[PDB]
Amino acid sequence: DVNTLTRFVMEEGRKARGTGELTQLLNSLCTAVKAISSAVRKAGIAHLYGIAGKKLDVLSNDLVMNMLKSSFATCVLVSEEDKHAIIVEPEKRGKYVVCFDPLDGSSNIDCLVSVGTIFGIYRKKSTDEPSEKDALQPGRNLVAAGYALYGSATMLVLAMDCGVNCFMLDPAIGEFILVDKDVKIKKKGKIYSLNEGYAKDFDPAVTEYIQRKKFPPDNSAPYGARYVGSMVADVHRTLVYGGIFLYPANKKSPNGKLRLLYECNPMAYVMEKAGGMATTGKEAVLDVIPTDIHQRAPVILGSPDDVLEFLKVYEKHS
Amino acid sequence: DVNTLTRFVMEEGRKARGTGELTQLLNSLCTAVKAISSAVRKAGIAHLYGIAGKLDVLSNDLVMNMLKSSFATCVLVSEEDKHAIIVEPEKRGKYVVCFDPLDGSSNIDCLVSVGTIFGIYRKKSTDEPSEKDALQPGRNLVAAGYALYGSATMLVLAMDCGVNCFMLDPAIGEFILVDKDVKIKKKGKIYSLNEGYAKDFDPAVTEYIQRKKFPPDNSAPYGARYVGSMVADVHRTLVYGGIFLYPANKKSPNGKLRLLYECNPMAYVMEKAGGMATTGKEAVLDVIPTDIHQRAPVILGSPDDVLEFLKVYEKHS
Amino acid sequence: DVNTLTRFVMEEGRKARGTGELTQLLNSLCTAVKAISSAVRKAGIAHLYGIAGKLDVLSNDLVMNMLKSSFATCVLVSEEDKHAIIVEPEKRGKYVVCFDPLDGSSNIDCLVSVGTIFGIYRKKSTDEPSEKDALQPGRNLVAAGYALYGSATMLVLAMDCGVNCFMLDPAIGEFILVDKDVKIKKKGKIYSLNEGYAKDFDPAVTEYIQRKKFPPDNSAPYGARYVGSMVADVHRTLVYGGIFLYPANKKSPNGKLRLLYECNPMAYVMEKAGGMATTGKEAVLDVIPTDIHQRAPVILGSPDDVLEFLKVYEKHS
Amino acid sequence: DVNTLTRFVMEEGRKARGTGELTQLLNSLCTAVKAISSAVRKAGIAHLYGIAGVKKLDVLSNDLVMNMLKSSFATCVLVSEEDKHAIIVEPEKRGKYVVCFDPLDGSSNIDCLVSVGTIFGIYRKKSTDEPSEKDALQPGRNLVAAGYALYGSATMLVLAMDCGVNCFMLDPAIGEFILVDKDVKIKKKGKIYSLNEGYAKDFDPAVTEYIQRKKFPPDNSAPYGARYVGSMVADVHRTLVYGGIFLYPANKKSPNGKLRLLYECNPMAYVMEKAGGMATTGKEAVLDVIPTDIHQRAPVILGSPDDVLEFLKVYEKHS
Ligand SMILES: COCCc1sc(S(=O)(=O)NC(=O)Nc2cc(Br)cc(NC(N)=O)n2)cc1C
Ligand SMILES: COCCc1sc(S(=O)(=O)NC(=O)Nc2cc(Br)cc(NC(N)=O)n2)cc1C
Ligand SMILES: COCCc1sc(S(=O)(=O)NC(=O)Nc2cc(Br)cc(NC(N)=O)n2)cc1C
Ligand SMILES: COCCc1sc(S(=O)(=O)NC(=O)Nc2cc(Br)cc(NC(N)=O)n2)cc1C
Repeated sequence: DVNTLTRFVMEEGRKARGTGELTQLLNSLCTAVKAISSAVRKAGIAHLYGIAGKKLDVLSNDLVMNMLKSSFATCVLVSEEDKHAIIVEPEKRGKYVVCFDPLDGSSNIDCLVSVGTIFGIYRKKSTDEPSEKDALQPGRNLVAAGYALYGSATMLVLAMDCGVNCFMLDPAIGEFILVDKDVKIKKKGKIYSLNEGYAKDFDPAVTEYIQRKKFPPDNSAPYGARYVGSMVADVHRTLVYGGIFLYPANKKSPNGKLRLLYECNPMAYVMEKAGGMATTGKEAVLDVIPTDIHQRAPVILGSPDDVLEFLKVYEKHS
Repeated sequence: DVNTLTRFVMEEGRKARGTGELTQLLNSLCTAVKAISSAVRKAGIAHLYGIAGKLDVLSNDLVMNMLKSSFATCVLVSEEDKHAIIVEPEKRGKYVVCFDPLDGSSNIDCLVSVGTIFGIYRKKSTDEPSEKDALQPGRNLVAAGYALYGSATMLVLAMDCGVNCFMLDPAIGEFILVDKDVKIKKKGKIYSLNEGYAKDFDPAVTEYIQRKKFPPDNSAPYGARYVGSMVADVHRTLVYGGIFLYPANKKSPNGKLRLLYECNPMAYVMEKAGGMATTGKEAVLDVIPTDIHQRAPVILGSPDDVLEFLKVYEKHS
Repeated sequence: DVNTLTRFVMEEGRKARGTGELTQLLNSLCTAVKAISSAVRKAGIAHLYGIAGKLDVLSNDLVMNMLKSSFATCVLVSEEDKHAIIVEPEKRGKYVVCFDPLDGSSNIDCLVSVGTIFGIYRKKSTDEPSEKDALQPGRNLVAAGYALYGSATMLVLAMDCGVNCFMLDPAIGEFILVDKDVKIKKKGKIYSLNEGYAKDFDPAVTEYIQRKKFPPDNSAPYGARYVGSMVADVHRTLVYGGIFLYPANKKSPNGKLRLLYECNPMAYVMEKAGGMATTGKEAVLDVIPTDIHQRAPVILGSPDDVLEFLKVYEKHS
Repeated sequence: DVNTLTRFVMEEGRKARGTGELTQLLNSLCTAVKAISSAVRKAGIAHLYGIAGVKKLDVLSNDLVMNMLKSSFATCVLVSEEDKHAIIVEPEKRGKYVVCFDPLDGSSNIDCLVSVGTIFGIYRKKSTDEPSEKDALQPGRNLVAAGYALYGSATMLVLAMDCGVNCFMLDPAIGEFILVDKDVKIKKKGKIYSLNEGYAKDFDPAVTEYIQRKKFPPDNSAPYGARYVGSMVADVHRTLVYGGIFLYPANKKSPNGKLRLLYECNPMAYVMEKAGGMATTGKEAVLDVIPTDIHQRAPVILGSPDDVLEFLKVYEKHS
């Protein structure tokens, strides 16, 4: 039977017999993603170039913010684009806290590289007046998370307790079609992904691990290398093909570069629901308790055999 | 004034006072590229999954049929076809087209950027058309370019008048001129290659990449990017500057990329943009091919970066 | 605040504290409507004409499959099917849907506006659904409406809460709420019927039309419009006011339009918008059908106009 | 073999050995029609209604056609339904052609989503004097090309030239007009008549009798059907496809009709004649009227030749 994102979420909600707020939230986010996809693919660019005589990251943030505010399902919104948490006005408050990066990778969008939207959804835990503190939950508390990848096609990957499911946007009809059900990552991959241009700054553990991938001590084939430079594209390839993605700490950047709340945690959650792993080196990404909504974290994620091998090398230098 | 691909090509053809065959060819290829973009973005995928109860093959069929029906071509070389295609006599025109209809599609399962690459020659011999008419050096190209199906769809077209970039507006199905007479940066800050083959690299490549990560002059190290899809990696090189490398390795002792419909079209765009493209021993555009699917090593990009690599290459004889 | 069809229906369903079946039904229909619109605007026609080397049947297949797979329906009545379709047991829900998947398609050769019409009932039986579950008067309708594939695509949905109009934004494939709680004008200035059959008219219809062209009180004559596509003519009546007629005559004592999936949904829309819909003898919604494909005369639109017609009909006993 | 509008126009142009100006004109107009279609179908309307937290369609359509024609370098004088005076193209952008157009015909009722359309007629400038409004005052017989785009259930472009009438369907998935009906001809006699019968009190007596003959034929044959969309492009395209007759005739209140000669009547009369139909004012061929004002009106009766001839017989009976 054909299935769509909306119909899929509704069916899961009916099984759980929830109130419907989470379904309204996801439907609103789905509408925002279709509008971002349309803008990213440059619909209407002819009018900007004068056929008849707002930047993408700003527009993307406005779409997600406005669709989430008007869903009546959220109370606190944390965005990569905003210094402070946004508190939904009282008449529109619902029960969820949403952390998101509305257009990840957009710094290099001038070269038409894949870009994406990342989101993580938490339940507000206290009855206190909503505030920035409500977003300071460990990733283990996520109720749902995922990403939209605007690549050669647009796909939404949605992770929940029931697993990870992948939906392809059919732009002819504006519907997300379920195309990959209950996806699991390979136990061990053949690709490693990181910015090797910064090798002079590498932690000694990262240097040794990468050397073993290129010069295996036994007779296995060296791994292939890929680094798009857009987190959503690199993580999605890691999910589909297996392997390992690294944005690790070094001494210049002792906490890494990627943001914990709206980059690392949603991707770590997708990975764990697909049977993968996600570590800071010292602990699971999902176990870090944040103290700042924009705090950074190191991240190494992907196939479990590859992540465990990195942790072996990391321990060796600890 | 706004400009479109069709109107741009027509105006250039009128200036040159040609017969119109090349304009008909390019218009036909433009139509194929829009149809490929629609399929790559998965229009109609709901019907395949039962709402009412392969991509590289379709892409090849689109380009082949639109080029045959243009009446402008006589010999067609495709990555997808083992032999050159000889256009039937009643549809024959004067141009030879070499193309890769969906480059990078081996990894399309992860939604990586993919693209279409093409190079167009005037048939040079007066012999009956045959595979030999496609064996010209890239220096003989009349036009070349690529369509990138990335976050948006863009067509990059290089001719004697330079390199011009057109964005497909999917609301109206028109390629809009957005970047005119493009030139590559003299020196970039990104290097692009699959370092997974480090064990197989020749010493010149090894030393060069070492210089990018550990500069002797205490300058900042280069960043690394490698999409694994040639059109995406080359387009970033064009837009941002830098260097792209696919050297020979043990699996690929003559290189991996195809000379006729990957290396030559990209080298032509690079040189018309003021960049460089070398095999290490000679300019890519100067290689005389003997086989339509033959491979070549390639290093291309900003001139100062390619010149620095050639300096290291000279050092190792 | 912006609103969409899906979010609007979900909010109304949550207010009503229903089980969710009707919302799933409407979402599935909305997907079918978007797929029908795409085909009607001829997306992909280049492939039918050979770029790489039925419509009413497809429309019926889209509606049937999306409704079957919604798990919300048990009996489906379509203009396209001689007998009611009984949903297989594991996919059964509690609702009966009567629909015309592509009304007006006989003249789609001239690109006239076409549409989809639907009416939704709760089933009457407590087990063993059958065609009898579709033989309900229109008064039993829970929801009804139509999609108009006109210059743009619009979905009009009528429920107890009133009538709401949603424009399909094809750039994002979303139905946007653009007209809330619509009410028809009390009196219009347009009448709509096929005057080519004037020879067969009931004397009452003859007199009423004469009053529109030669008003007795020196008011302005009405304008005439007749698209010949019921959804287009009824939507114009809703938006502008006025009156639409497909009346009974001696050759066709029960009219031409079908009661279950043309007259009843349009009459329900009209009544929820403050209009009227009559057969001449009784309200359309009060007719108890005995056959799923039975015909009915229909006169609908602005209340002052329908009441003026009924006054003339009364005079002719 | 598949054919597109661009490939069709180029091929006809190559045969004629022209300079390419008309092809550039038609391609620019084709781009304009695609952008009008996108706007008419409401692409982007979600932004107007606040999805992220601006100009009327007839104004936008005029701006699109005007800007694309000016930038084609193929035109010198432009007449639009929307502008009181002819637009004279600035000297560095001038070409040899005169274009008359209605950028969005029928938009008065676009609130109810009725079919709308774009109508155009193309003339060669005839005099060697500085271009002016007078260059647009040519009879329709001087037309080089004319046609219309119908934004109906699908978008179709009908293009008439010396070689006949050809119909192209816009495939919105790829933004290309695909040739779907070649060298179209209208039926010799139809079964549908089309006019606003609500104004019957004001009819000319000849029109009253003709419509009387359609509903109550003297030989007891079957009556004609009636259709009137109220959008000229929709009603005329139906007349072309199904045959029959379309009337917007003169009366005493409107002795010159209501439709505009230069950018409604003449282009449609030209399409009809190239398809083997007829188009008359009652007194003369529409294409033979020599205009004196760019916005002058003309009565028009057009369609299947046998139906128009029967109208003319009734019209002659009433002198
Ligand atoms: C960790 O959560 C994952 C699972 C969940 S729970 C929710 S929900 O939004 O909280 N509840 C919800 O949609 N309920 C719903 C919707 C409709 Br329509 C009908 C009925 N019927 C009834 N209640 O009898 N119920 C969504 C998802 C995906
Ligand atoms: C290496 O070439 C780069 C430049 C060229 S040359 C050609 S072409 O196809 O050979 N000639 C061509 O389009 N002619 C053309 C087209 C049109 Br419309 C009108 C007229 N007018 C006339 N002939 O008076 N001529 C295309 C391009 C881009
Ligand atoms: C004349 O129509 C009356 C209006 C109605 S009633 C229905 S419905 O489908 O029967 N019920 C329904 O959607 N319930 C729903 C949906 C979601 Br999400 C969450 C919850 N929560 C919970 N149950 O706690 N409930 C749809 C419409 C438009
Ligand atoms: C009024 O119907 C007459 C038919 C006509 S004439 C024109 S045109 O624009 O005047 N000439 C034109 O397109 N020439 C053209 C274009 C291209 Br490409 C190549 C060559 N070749 C060459 N010149 O050798 N020529 C268009 C149409 C449809």
